Amino acid sequence: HHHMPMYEVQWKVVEESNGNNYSYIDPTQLPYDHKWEFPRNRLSFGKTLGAGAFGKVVEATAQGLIKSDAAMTVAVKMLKPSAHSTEREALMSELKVLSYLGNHENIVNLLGACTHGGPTLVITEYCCYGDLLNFLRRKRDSFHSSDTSPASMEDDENALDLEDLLSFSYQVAKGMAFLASKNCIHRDLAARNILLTHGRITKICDFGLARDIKNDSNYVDKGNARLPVKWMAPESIFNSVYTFESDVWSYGIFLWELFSLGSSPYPGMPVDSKFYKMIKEGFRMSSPEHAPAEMYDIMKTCWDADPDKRPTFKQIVQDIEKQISES
Ligand SMILES: FC(F)(F)c1ccc(CNc2ccc(Cc3c[nH]c4ncc(Cl)cc34)cn2)cn1
Repeated sequence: HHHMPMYEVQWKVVEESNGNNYSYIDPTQLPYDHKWEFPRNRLSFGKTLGAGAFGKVVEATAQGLIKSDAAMTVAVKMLKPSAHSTEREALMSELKVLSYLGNHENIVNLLGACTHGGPTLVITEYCCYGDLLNFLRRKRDSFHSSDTSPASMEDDENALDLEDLLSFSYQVAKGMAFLASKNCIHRDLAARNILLTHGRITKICDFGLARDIKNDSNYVDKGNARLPVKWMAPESIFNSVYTFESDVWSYGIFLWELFSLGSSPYPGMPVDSKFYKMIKEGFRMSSPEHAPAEMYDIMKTCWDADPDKRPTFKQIVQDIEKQISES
């Protein structure tokens, strides 16, 4: 019998509880709208896009999904036959939360599902550049400064510049604002959980069971879970408190990764009792090299120990939209 926090960090929808508190919704209670049902036969599977112990995501072709006589590339999340009922429930619950959330430009969107007969298939948008973290890392050496000739890079047209990084930061804040408006808390926001598509649109996601979490050292064995500690707010680490404001903390850590072009957070600071002490005492990362001062300012406010002093995603969107206008 699996403890699911060992295998993924589940997003949560919250509902108003007593007084000013929120409580988690049990996602198995959410409805699955059968308008999403899509014939299993009209799918043709290609390469695997990610896999963990019990789940995988694989690229596929779907016949007639969006237009009656047209095919389109999609990504399909599904479980391996060795999965347990606890994973099969988690995947249906993920489908129910997707059916509840609706559609947004900056999330990986639900396109359809196969829920009768064999395994649950969750059909979502395919993003051809893959995860943003790997993209930033392979694009790292070709990042180009403002007033520099295009002739110095080979693929200057495919290179990375500050305009891209500000754009990615803006689109992720917009996706997170959407999530928060549906009372959704992601709980595992990070560049590894953001995809990049045609036109360089970023889409938030979570590989979840399709990630080999035991071999991703960004997840630390803490209690009986595997937790992305370096991305988490202190209240989540120490009191297991997850709110819209803890997502903002993670967004600040994402910004640091983004403007460091995929560097790993808190270098020279392995997760141990020393790490936890320094975070409590107010240690915070310095500005990434390519981060403009105003983006580093957002980062610092994202990391306020007092959750009420952190920006909301709605405010962050306003801030970054203005920074983009002014340049
Ligand atoms: F809305 C959000 F909160 F952002 C959200 C959306 C979806 C999910 C979980 N659903 C999924 C499903 C598949 C994937 C992986 C994936 C897809 N399209 C892709 N295109 C390319 C590649 Cl290489 C990987 C993928 C990630 N998350 C979690 N959170």
